Amino acid sequence: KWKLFKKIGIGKFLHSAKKF
Repeated sequence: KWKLFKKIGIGKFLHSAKKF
């Protein structure tokens, strides 16, 4: 019920922020 599936990348955005 939000911009999750339309932007699941946000969840993986912190997995990418963990690489930097």
